[PDB]
Amino acid sequence: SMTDLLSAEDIKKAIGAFTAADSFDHKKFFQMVGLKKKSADDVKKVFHILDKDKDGFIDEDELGSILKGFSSDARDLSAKETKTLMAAGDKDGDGKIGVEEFSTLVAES
Ligand SMILES: [Ca+2]
Ligand SMILES: [Ca+2]
Repeated sequence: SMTDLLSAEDIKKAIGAFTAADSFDHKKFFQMVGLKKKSADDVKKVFHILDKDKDGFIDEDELGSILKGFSSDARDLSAKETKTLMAAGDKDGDGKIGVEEFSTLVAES
C-alpha cells in the first residue's frame, strides 16, 4: 500500500490540500506527501503503484487517478488537471509518463 512508502499523516495532509476540482499543484503535492525526500528506489515504487496496468507508463487515464493512488477515497483529477499534469511530466513527447520522467517531475521545486 502507499503507506508502506509514505506516512498516512503526510498523505492525508497532501490529499487534504487539493479536494477542490482544478486545485492540483504537483510541486506542492509531492513536497507535502513527503516523497521529495525518498530514495530514487522508493520513488520508483510510487511510480509502479500509479502505473496501474504496469506497462511502464502512466498514461492520461491512469494519471487522472493519481490521487487515488495515494488515498483510495480521493477524487479523480479534472480533465483540465490531467492534461496540464501530463504536459508537465511528459517531456520526451509520447503522451505519457515513464519512470525517469516521473523522478524528474517529483524532483522539481
Ligand atoms: Ca500504464
Ligand atoms: Ca513521456
